[PDB]
Amino acid sequence: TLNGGITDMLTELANFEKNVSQAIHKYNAYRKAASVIAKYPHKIKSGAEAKKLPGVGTKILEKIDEFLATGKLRKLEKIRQDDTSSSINFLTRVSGIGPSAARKFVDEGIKTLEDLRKNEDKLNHHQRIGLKYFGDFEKRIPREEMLQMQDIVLNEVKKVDSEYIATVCGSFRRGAESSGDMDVLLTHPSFTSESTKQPKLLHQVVEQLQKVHFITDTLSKGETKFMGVCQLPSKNDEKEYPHRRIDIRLIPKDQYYCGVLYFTGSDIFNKNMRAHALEKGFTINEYTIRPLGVTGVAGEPLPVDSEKDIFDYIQWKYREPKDRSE
DNA sequence: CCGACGTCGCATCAGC
DNA sequence: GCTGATGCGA
DNA sequence: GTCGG
Ligand SMILES: Nc1ccn([C@H]2C[C@H](O)[C@@H](COP(=O)(O)OP(=O)(O)[C@H](Cl)P(=O)(O)O)O2)c(=O)n1
Ligand SMILES: Nc1ccn([C@H]2C[C@H](O)[C@@H](COP(=O)(O)O)O2)c(=O)n1
Ligand SMILES: [Cl-]
Ligand SMILES: [Mg+2]
Ligand SMILES: [Mg+2]
Ligand code: NA
Ligand code: NA
Ligand code: NA
Repeated sequence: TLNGGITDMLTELANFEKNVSQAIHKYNAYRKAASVIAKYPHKIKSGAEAKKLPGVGTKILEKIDEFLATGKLRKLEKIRQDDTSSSINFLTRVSGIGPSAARKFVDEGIKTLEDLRKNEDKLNHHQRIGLKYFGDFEKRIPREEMLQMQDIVLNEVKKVDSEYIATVCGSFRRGAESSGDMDVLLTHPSFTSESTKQPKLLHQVVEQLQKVHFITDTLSKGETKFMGVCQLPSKNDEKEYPHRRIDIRLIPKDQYYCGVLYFTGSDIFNKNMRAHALEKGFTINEYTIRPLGVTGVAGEPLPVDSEKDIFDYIQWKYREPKDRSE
C-alpha cells in the first residue's frame, strides 16, 4: 500500500512496547497511528503532513521524517540488535507466551525454539499447543479455505440443534481475502440475557466438532468462550492442511447485534468506536450499549435492534463490515 | 499540565 | 473452596 | 504516545 514502510515501522514499535517494555498504552498508540496512516489515501511526504492525522503526534512525526530521509529508524535498528529484546519478541510469537512469561523464560535460559521443545514440561497447556503449531499459526487462511471451514461449522452446528445460529465474524465478515484464524459467533434461543434454559450449549457444539475431527485441540474453554485449534480434512494422497486457530463465542441471543459488532471488529475499530462512545456519554461492550450518568457509572441497557442502532446512539454514520478494517 | 486510554472470558496464583 | 489480582487472549 | 479539558 501507499505508506507500507511507515506503517510497518510503527507496528514494529508497537510490538516492542507491548512485548519488551510492557507498555500497553504505547502499544495501542502506535497501532492507532499505524491504522490511521494505513487508510490515509496519499503517499505521506513528511512528518508534518502525518501529524495532521488523529493519533499521530510530535514523536511519531519525527520518526516519520527520519524514516522518509533514511529508509530506516535508528531506534529500531538498535532494538533489532539487542538480544534480550530479540529473544522476548520471538518467544511471544508462541500462543500463550506473553510479555511476562517471555521475560521469565529468557531469565531461565529458554530463548529459542529448540529450548522450548527441550522444555515442554515448563509450558502450561495453552503454551504447549502454541509451540506444537508454531509454524501453522503464522500461516494465513485463504478465503476459499474459510468458506469450506464455514460450511463444516455451520452444518455440524445444525446437526446438534437446528435452532443454533453460527455466524463467522472477524476479518472474514469484513470481506477479507485471507484471515489469521476463524471467529464464530454462536447463539441459541435457550440462552438469553434473562435466562439460560439449557446447559452445555457451547460444550455440545465443541464436542460435535471434535467428533468429526474438525476441532483438534483446546486452548481454553468455558461456558461462553471456546479457544482452540481446527483443521480441514484433506483428500487421499493430499498433504494435510495447516492447523488453524478457532474462537467460538456464545452470545445471548437477544444481544446478538452488540455481539456481532464486537466480534466483527477490527480490534482497533472497536477501540476507536468504544472510545467515541465514551466521549458521547455511552459505554459499549459485546452485550449492551448503556448511557453514563454524571455519576460515571453505566445505566441501563438501551434498546438495540440492528448494528446501525448502535452507531446512531453515538452519532456515527453506519459503517458496513468491509469498512471496519482499521 | 496530566488523567485517561475498550471491554471482557478463561487460566493461574496468592491470600484467607 | 472463594475472591480478587494478574496474564493472555478475543 | 496522543489527546482533550
Ligand atoms: N484486542 C481485541 C481483539 C479482538 N477483538 C475483537 C474484534 C476482532 O475482530 C474479533 C476477532 O479477533 P481476531 O484477533 O481474530 O481479529 P481479526 O479481525 O479476525 C484479524 Cl484481522 P485475523 O484475520 O488475523 O484473525 O475479536 C477485540 O475486540 N479486541
Ligand atoms: N448468530 C445469529 C445470527 C443472526 N441472528 C438473528 C438476529 C436477527 O434477528 C437476524 C439477523 O439475520 P441476518 O443478519 O443474517 O440478516 O437473525 C441470531 O439470532 N444469531
Ligand atoms: Cl452489559
Ligand atoms: Mg480472526
Ligand atoms: Mg481520551
Ligand atoms: Na495528530
Ligand atoms: Na504469544
Ligand atoms: Na480469533
